[PDB]
Amino acid sequence: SHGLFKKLGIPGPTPLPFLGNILSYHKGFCMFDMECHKKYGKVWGFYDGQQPVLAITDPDMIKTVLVKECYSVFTNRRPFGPVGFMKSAISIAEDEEWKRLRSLLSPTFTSGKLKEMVPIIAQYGDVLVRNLRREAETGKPVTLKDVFGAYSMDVITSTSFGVNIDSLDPFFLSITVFPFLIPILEVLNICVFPREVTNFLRKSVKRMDFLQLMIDSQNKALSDLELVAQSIIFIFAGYETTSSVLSFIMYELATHPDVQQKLQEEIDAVLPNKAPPTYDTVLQMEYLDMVVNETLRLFPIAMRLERVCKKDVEINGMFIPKGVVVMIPSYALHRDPKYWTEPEKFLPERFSKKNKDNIDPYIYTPFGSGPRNCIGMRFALMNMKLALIRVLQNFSFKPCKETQIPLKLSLGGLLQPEKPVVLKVESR
Amino acid sequence: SHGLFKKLGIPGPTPLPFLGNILSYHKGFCMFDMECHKKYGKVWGFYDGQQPVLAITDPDMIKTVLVKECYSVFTNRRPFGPVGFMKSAISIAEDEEWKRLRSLLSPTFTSGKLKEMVPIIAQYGDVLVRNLRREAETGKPVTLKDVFGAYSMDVITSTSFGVNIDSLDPFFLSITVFPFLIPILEVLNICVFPREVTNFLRKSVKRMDFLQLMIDSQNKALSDLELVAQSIIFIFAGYETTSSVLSFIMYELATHPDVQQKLQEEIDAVLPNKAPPTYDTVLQMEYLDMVVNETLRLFPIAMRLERVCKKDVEINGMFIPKGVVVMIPSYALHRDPKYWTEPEKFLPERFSKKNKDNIDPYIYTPFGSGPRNCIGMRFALMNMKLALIRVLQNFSFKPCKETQIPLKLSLGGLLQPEKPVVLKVESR
Ligand code: HEM
Ligand code: HEM
Ligand SMILES: O=C(NCCCc1cccnc1)[C@@H](Cc1ccccc1)SC[C@H](Cc1ccccc1)NS(=O)(=O)c1ccccc1
Ligand SMILES: O=C(NCCCc1cccnc1)[C@@H](Cc1ccccc1)SC[C@H](Cc1ccccc1)NS(=O)(=O)c1ccccc1
Repeated sequence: SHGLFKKLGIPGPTPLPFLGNILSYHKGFCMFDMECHKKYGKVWGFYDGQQPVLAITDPDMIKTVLVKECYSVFTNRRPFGPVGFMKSAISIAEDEEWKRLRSLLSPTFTSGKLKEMVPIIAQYGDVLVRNLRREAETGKPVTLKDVFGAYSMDVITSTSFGVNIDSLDPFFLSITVFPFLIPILEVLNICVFPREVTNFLRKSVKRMDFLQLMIDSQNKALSDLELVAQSIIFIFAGYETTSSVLSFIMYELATHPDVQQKLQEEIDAVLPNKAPPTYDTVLQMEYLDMVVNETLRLFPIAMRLERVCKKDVEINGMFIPKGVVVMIPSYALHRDPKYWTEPEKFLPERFSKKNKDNIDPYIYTPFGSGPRNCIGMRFALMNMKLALIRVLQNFSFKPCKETQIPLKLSLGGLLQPEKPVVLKVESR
Repeated sequence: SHGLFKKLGIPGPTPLPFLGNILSYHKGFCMFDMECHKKYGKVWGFYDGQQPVLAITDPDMIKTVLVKECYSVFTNRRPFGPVGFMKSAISIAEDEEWKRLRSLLSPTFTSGKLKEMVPIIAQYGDVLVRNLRREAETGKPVTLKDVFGAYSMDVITSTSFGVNIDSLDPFFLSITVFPFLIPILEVLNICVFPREVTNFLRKSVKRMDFLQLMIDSQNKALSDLELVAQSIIFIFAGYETTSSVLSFIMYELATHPDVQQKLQEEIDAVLPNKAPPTYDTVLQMEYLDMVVNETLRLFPIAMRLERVCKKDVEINGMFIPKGVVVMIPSYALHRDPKYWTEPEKFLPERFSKKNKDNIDPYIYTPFGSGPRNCIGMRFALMNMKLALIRVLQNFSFKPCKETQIPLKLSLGGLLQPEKPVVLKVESR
C-alpha cells in the first residue's frame, strides 16, 4: 500500500513501515507541508500511517476538487473516529446525510439572519469593554484569548440559543497508525470528545435562532440527538475559532503599531463619537477587512483542506485512485513566495482594492471553497469585526516584556501560539 | 443500534447485547430462517452481532431489490474480511470495481464459449466412469463427493486454464460479533483463506479459456494480482458447488428409484447406444432438467441472498434505512407450504412444463437474480448434466447400510450433509 505514489510517478518523502511519514510531523503540519511544497513542487504524496494522502497546489486542480467535482467525487473529508453520535455532525457527516444537513442549516447565516444578530451581539461587546476596562486600571499584561473567548462564548450561546451569561497530541497519534482501531473504539462508546463533556450537553440541549431554526424545519427531516450534535459543532466553532483569530489579530496590531492607528482612524471615521457598530457600517470599513484577511493569511486556523476521493478520476490530466485523501496545504500556499512578495511580513495592503485582484481565490482559502466551505464564514467575519470595532474604539494595544516576539506557532497539532498572547492595554 | 427494528415496527426475535441473535444459529441458518418465516410472516429483522439484517419474502419486494434497484441501492453484498488481495474478487468487489469485473468476465460463459467446452469436458467423464468402474468391481459403498470432486476439479482446471490431471465454524463466529476487528486483521495479512493456500496460487497462476479471455481483455483494464483472485473464485466455485449438488442429486435418485429409472430411460432415448452427450442433446433432456431443478430447490447451496442497502429507500411501501443488510431466505422460501405442496418431498414433477408456470422465479432462486446473480449458472447446469448423463448411462445407484436416511443437513455453516453421501453402485 506504500507503493501507490511510486507507481503513479508522484514524488514524495520515503515512508517508513506502519508509520508512513508521520515522524515528519515533529515540526507540525505547517513546516512539513512548506518543506514538501519546496521539495517536490506542484504535487506530492505521503502516507498518514497506511492512508495515502495526495497534496495538490494547482489552482485549477484545487478549483476542480473543491468546486467542480464536489457533489460527485470529493464530497466527504477524511474519516474521523471514534465519534459516536457525533457522526451525524455536519462537519463529520457524509454523502446524502450531509447534503440534507447542509441544506437544513444553510438559512441560519443568511444576510437577514445575521442582521438580526447585530443588536443582540452589541451587548456583550460592552461586557467585553467593561471586562477589559478593569484590567486596564490594573495596569498589567492581559491574556487576550481569555477575555476574547469569554466574549465569544457569550455570543455563540445567545446567537443560536439565546442564553445570557457574563462569562467571568497524546492519543490521536495512535489514530492514524491504527485507523483499524477506530471501529474498535466506536463499539466501546469511547469518544475523542470526553463522554462527560458531551453528557453535560446530551441533556443541556434538551435542557434548552439556530436552535429555533432546527425544530421549525423538523415539524427526511431533522432528529433530536442529531440536533445536539450540530449544537456542539456550532458552540465549539464560534468559541475557539473566533477567540483564536482575534488573538492573532491583536498580536499583529501590537507588533505593527502603524496599522493599528490607521485602523483606529477608520473606526472613528465611520463611527464618530464612538458610535455603535451596525451591520451596514461594518461592511463599509475596508481597512478593517484588510487587517482581517491578512491575519487569516498568516494564520489559517484550519491549515489544510481535505477531501476523500470516492472513485477513480483523471482531474486536470492527473489520475487519482479511489480512496486517496486529497489535501490542499492552505498554510503552505498562504506563504508561497511564488504568489506573495515577502510572505512572512504582515502587510494588509495585499487586500486593498488596488491589489486584491492579483490574488487567486484558490490559493487564499481561509474558509475553504465549494459546497463544503465554512458554513459560518459570514458570521465569523461579522462577529470578529463587531468585536474589533468596539475594542479598538476604547483601547490601544502595546507589547509587554513577556510578549512572545516573534510569535512561535504551536509545533503541535492545531494552529495556536505556543505561549498565550499577552499584551498591554491602554485606555483612550 | 439494537432498537432499529423496534423503531421501524418490524417484528423479530429479541437480540442479546453484543451477540445480537447469533445464539439462534445453533440449528443453522436454515432452521433459524424457517422458524423466523413462520414466527413473524412476510418481513422480519434480526442482528448479526451489531449488524441489522432485514429478511424480505415478498416476490415484488425481492424483485425490487435483486433486479429493479440493483445498480442504485443494492449493488454489493455483506462486507467480508479479512480478505487481503481477494478484495478484488468479483464475488467480493463492490460498486464500480464490480461493474468493471462483471463486464470483463461476462463473455466467458456465453452460449458459444460453453459449446466449445463440451468436447473438452467429454474427456474426464470417461475418467469419471472408469474411476467409478473400479469401485464397481470392489462391490462396496462409494463416497460420491470424492469421485465427483475429482471429476469437478478436472473440469475447472481445463475449462479455464486447460491443465490436464487425473485427479486420483471455529473463527468466523468472532467475525460477526467483532466486525470492528476485520480492519485489524487486514493490516496483519491475516486471511480467512490460509496464506499457504493462496501462496500456492499467488505463483501458480503466474505459473500458467477463462485464463485466455482475461489477458486478451487486458492488452480501466485488468490487472495481474486481480487475475489470480478471480481464478481462486472460479476454481472453488466449479469444484465445491458442482461436487456438492451432484452428491445431493445422486442421493435423491437412490432414495427415489422410480425417478432414477425414468431418468435413465430418457438418457438412452436421446442418446441411444450410450451416445456421447453433446451441447444440443443436453438441453433436450427435460426430465434431467426437472431432477436438477428439484434438487436445487431442496438444497440451494447458498441458502441466502444478501444485499447491502447503500442509501435510504422506501421500496414497495416499506422504508429501509441506510446500511441494513437485506437478506432473502432462499432455503426458507424453497420449503414454504404457502407455495409448495408437501414441500419436504422430492418431486421433480414440480418443474414439468405442465407445472413449471405456477412457480414464482423470485421464490425459487437457486442462482440468485438480477445483475449480480450466479455468473456461472449456465456452465454449472451444463457441467452437472454432462456428468449425470455419462454416469447414469453406465451405473445405477442404491442406498447402503451406512447411507444416511433421512439425510441430515449440516447444522453448521454451509449447506452440506453431516455424514458424507455414500451409496452402492452397480454396472449396467
Ligand atoms: C475565523 C473563523 C473561521 C474560519 C477561518 C473557518 C474556517 C473553516 C474552514 C477552512 C472550513 C473547511 C472548508 C473546507 O473543508 O472546504 C470550515 C468548515 C466549517 N465551519 Fe468554519 N471557520 C470559522 C468559523 C466558523 C464558525 C463561527 C462557525 C459556526 C457554526 C463555523 C462552522 C463550520 C462548519 C459547520 C464547517 C463544516 C462545513 C461542512 O462540513 O459542511 N466555522 N471552516
Ligand atoms: C449448482 C451450482 C451453483 C449454484 C447453485 C450457484 C449459486 C450462486 C448464487 C445463489 C449466487 C449469488 C446470487 C446473488 O447473490 O444474487 C452465486 C454467485 C456467483 N457464482 Fe455461483 N453457483 C453455482 C456454480 C457456480 C460456478 C460453476 C461458478 C464458476 C465461476 C460460479 C460463480 C459465481 C460467482 C463469481 C458469483 C458472484 C457473482 C457476482 O458477485 O457478480 N458459480 N452463485
Ligand atoms: O468537526 C470538527 N471540526 C469542525 C467544527 C468547528 C470548526 C473549526 C474550525 C473551522 N470551522 C469550524 C472535528 C471534531 C470536533 C472538534 C471540536 C468540537 C466538536 C467537534 S472533526 C472534522 C474535521 C473537518 C474540519 C477541519 C477544520 C476546519 C473545519 C472542519 N476534520 S479533521 O482533519 O479530522 C480535524 C483535525 C484537528 C482539528 C480539527 C479538525
Ligand atoms: O467469494 C465467496 N463465495 C463465492 C465464490 C464461489 C461460489 C460459491 C457458491 C455459489 N457460487 C459461487 C466467499 C469467499 C471465498 C470462499 C471460497 C473460495 C474463495 C473465496 S465471500 C462472498 C459471499 C457471496 C456469495 C455467497 C454464496 C454464493 C455466491 C456468492 N458472501 S458470504 O455471506 O460472506 C459467504 C459465507 C459462507 C460461504 C460462502 C459465502
